[PDB]
Amino acid sequence: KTVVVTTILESPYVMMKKNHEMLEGNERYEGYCVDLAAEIAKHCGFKYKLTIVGDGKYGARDADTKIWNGMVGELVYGKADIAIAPLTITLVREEVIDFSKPFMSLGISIMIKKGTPIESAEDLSKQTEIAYGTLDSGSTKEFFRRSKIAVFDKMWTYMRSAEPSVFVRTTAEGVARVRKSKGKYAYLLESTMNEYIEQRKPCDTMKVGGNLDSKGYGIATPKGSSLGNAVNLAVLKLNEQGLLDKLKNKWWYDKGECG
Amino acid sequence: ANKTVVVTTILESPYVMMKKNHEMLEGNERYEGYCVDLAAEIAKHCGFKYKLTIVGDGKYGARDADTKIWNGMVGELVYGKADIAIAPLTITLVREEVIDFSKPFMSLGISIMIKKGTPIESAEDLSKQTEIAYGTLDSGSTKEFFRRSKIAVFDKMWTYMRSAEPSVFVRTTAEGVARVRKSKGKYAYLLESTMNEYIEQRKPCDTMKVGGNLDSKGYGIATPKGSSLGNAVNLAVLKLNEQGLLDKLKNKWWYDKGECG
Ligand SMILES: O=C(O)[C@H]1NCCc2c(O)noc21
Ligand SMILES: O=C(O)[C@H]1NCCc2c(O)noc21
Ligand SMILES: [Zn+2]
Ligand SMILES: [Zn+2]
Ligand SMILES: [Zn+2]
Repeated sequence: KTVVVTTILESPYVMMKKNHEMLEGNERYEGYCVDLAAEIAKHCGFKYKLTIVGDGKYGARDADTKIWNGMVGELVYGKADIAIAPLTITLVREEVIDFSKPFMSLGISIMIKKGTPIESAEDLSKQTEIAYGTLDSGSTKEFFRRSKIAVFDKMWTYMRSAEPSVFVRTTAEGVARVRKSKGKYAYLLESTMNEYIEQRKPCDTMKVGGNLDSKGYGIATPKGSSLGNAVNLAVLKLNEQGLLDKLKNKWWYDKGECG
Repeated sequence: ANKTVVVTTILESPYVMMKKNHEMLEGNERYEGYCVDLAAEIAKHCGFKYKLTIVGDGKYGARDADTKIWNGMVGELVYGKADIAIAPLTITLVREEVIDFSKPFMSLGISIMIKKGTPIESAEDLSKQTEIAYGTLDSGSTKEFFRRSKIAVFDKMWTYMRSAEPSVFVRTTAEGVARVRKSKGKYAYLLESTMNEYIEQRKPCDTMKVGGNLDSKGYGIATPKGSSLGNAVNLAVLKLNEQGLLDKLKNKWWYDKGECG
């Protein structure tokens, strides 16, 4: 049986190729997670189909219906066999799905438009002229909803009440908002994507400050699925052989246009 | 069914250390450190009584190539002497094949410790020369990293290290540090960034971590394969990390206690 692999369009993990229109199936896509899947699949010995998660989300639970969306939902409700994406290992998710050991480390970070007088979360939290938000339906937004350390609680309180909404549907949307808001909008997102964007034309954004936390991405499977075991072992072997570090260099820095 | 959980661990600063007055204290109270703090938390959130015990042979764990027997903290779990290990125990493939690991509670990488002023900036630097000697911990993941590496700079360093005389390998982290301090810059030490960074904050303040990490990995809390504890422990680590506890603990034992301004 072919493995249904759910993933999301997010750079530089999974992207459509320049010439995608003439390509078919898995060949249409390229990127870090695209290579990883091939590798995972090779060492685990399976054929698989890359499909793009329908609602374009990572996954969260509707507090009312208790229904999961995003890639989490596709796994939980049986639509997909495995998620290969920049999906953050968290407690509420681990309660309903399986994660492999982290294939990549990262932290919540701040993106600014160059020249923006912000150096920290502290800075953001003690001012009002510059708006800031996060990705909706992701681990980052949950972070602030659950974090009552002084600075963060203050920020969440501002964000959860802010108007018009500081929250965004995708990273691209968040990133475009920073770029067009003449420095009046900052964007909270994971260091991996932040660092990546900093190295792309128009080269007008930067990561300022350090990460707010430490965590990781895991390959996810439905609870107690037969693939979880081998997948997990594969990730370890891949990390140990330098392949992961190799892919990260290939997709981040070898592919960087801000010299 | 009320069983005190036997916790195997290792004496490694600042993870687990003897209290100055341990001679007058009993049980768990004899000890202090990051992993001592962690152990108390994990047991509280998993609802169990536990006894801290120092690993008998003082090692992390490797499989003897001849006898095929596992030593160190890993062996303790494999052969049933202990119920759980809570230490700076690196998650690796060969270990994961024989025991269970939680999701990582701390991140790290192989790094270079030098005596200050030692003309070394990188691994490539070590490999390109011979005046300065360098070694790793025995029976650890770092050594195995090099013995297995297929990348040029690392195979070079390995083939040098494995044949070098006298041996550039040490029995304990402390032995490696002292050797750096006493070797006038003629010896450099390969170890994980977490320990490197700790030691750089201690008197006499004569060492430093140079370069970037060679790799990226994690410490995990280990249980015997199939043990019932694994699930809760794993869930506990994820919550403690999200509630910020792990971040606090690293502050407490590394930086709030720095002797080097
Ligand atoms: O939800 C997730 O899996 C996280 N990884 C993707 C990027 C992200 C984000 O912007 N907020 O939370 C996350
Ligand atoms: O083996 C291990 O679990 C690693 N963590 C402890 C310190 C260490 C070391 O010096 N080499 O490898 C390791
Ligand atoms: Zn391969
Ligand atoms: Zn003593
Ligand atoms: Zn607690």
